[PDB]
Amino acid sequence: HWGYGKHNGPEHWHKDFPIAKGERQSPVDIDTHTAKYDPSLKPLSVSYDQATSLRILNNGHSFQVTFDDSQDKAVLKGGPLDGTYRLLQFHFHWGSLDGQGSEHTVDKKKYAAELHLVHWNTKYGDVGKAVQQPDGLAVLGIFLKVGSAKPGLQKVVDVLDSIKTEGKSADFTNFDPRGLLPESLDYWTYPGSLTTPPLAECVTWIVLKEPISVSSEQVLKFRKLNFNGEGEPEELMVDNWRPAQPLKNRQIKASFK
Ligand SMILES: COC(=O)[C@@H]1C[C@@H](OS(N)(=O)=O)CN1S(=O)(=O)[C@@H]1O[C@@H](CO)[C@@H](O)[C@@H](O)[C@H]1O
Ligand SMILES: [Zn+2]
Repeated sequence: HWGYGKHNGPEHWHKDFPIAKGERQSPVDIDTHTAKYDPSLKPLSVSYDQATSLRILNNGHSFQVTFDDSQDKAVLKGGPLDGTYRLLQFHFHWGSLDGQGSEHTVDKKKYAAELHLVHWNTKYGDVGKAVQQPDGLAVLGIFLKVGSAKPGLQKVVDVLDSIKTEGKSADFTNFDPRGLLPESLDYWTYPGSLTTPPLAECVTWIVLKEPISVSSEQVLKFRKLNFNGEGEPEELMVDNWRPAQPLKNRQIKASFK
């Protein structure tokens, strides 16, 4: 049903998913001057050395690279988190033009795209259970700006023509997500939600201050993907981002001064 078009997009989502108008929805604008430096925040622990990628998939609203989350291989911990979070998948949100595409914004600034590394809290056993918990998920968000290419992304971009339409998937093993991380792990963090339906309010957001640079040719290949399945009228998978939602009674904390 739901999508990013005029008739089924973000402004329509609340009808099937009333939590869309809830108290901790995502994404949000990160007002850098209002974010509070919290020296009690531990450093982020990103442990991806044993990551096992499995498949890459066009799911009708994004493309995602899925990982084996049946043991504590690639895990996120520390920072604002209590406990261990298993990497399940990563995916992107991007625009039709370089000046839009990100879901979070920084002082109202939009980036060309945003990378989401989705992790779930091992204390809840499976991701289905985790999405029902206020601290079930931790999503690492990384901004993409257009400039120099990101060499680590290229293996991803090169198989996108094999998953053009909704439903298509491919073997995608031995991909190293460390190749997608910026130098600094400085971050903002706040309690939020999934940014697609069901918009469940189960996410601790960890958004990195430092964007990665990707080339125009790389993001252009994102934009050749299709929302539609094969045999349906071609609608380009572009502008698959939800806009900033009301901050309401939340504080964004920064891990850095
Ligand atoms: C493309 O990713 C997904 O389909 C959803 C949305 C995306 O939310 S966001 N954009 O805030 O990172 C995350 N996942 S998800 O909710 O963790 C989605 O959840 C579970 C369903 O309950 C699992 O089947 C996972 O495969 C997971 O992808
Ligand atoms: Zn996302």
